[PDB]
Amino acid sequence: QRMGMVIGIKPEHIDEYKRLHAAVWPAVLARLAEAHVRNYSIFLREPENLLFGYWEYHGTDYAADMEAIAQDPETRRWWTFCGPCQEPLASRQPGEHWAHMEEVFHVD
Amino acid sequence: QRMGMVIGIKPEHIDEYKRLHAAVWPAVLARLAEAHVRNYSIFLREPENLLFGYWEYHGTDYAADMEAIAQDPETRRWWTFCGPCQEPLASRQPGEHWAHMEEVFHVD
Ligand SMILES: C[C@@H]1O[C@@H](O)[C@@H](O)[C@H](O)[C@@H]1O
Ligand SMILES: C[C@@H]1O[C@@H](O)[C@@H](O)[C@H](O)[C@@H]1O
Repeated sequence: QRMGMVIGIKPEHIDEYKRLHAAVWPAVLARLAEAHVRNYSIFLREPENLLFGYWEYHGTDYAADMEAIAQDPETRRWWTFCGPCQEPLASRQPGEHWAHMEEVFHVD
Repeated sequence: QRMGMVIGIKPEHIDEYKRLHAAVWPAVLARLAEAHVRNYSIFLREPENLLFGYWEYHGTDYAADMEAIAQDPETRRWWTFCGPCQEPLASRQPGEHWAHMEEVFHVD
């Protein structure tokens, strides 16, 4: 199961966001691996100031594993650093931070 | 070597683009596999009307393998169908159709 997601970034915080992601906290990464998230990349587009996340989810209840992460206190502290850098899409659903995208094509 | 890329889509052509990609021409996929492109997905975001492509490139000279594809006669015919659906970013470099993104994070 593949997922693509999208969020805005504030241009004045792009360097800070890159610095943070050069050394993502081990507790954050372990909590992501425990929720069955693998092969996870984030891409940046300037000048449109968009972040594209891609990951492969090997779990069996996505909505639960995501709420697991959402309450990990170390991940919530990490989000106090990343969040201010980001600009959630005005068009997202209630409850979304990153906005989900629809897969329209895959080839192995 | 992971790569992320982005292009616009015209909302009036979204259904046609999805239909085309439900059965991508076998010659197009063969030329992509022979250029060492693997694990290739395309995601769509409405309402921002953005397409996000992700692939993993196991080749040795990216700029050459991309040029090989760009001259394949069957791929150029295929692009006469996809292209009219797309809206290349006004901000892209000369020579780009899809605009490349910068990887800022990966975890396995
Ligand atoms: C490791 C990643 O770091 C930031 O980019 C967050 O927005 C993501 O939710 C994730 O925690
Ligand atoms: C298979 C893919 O199909 C369309 O989306 C094109 O824009 C891509 O370049 C690629 O050929």
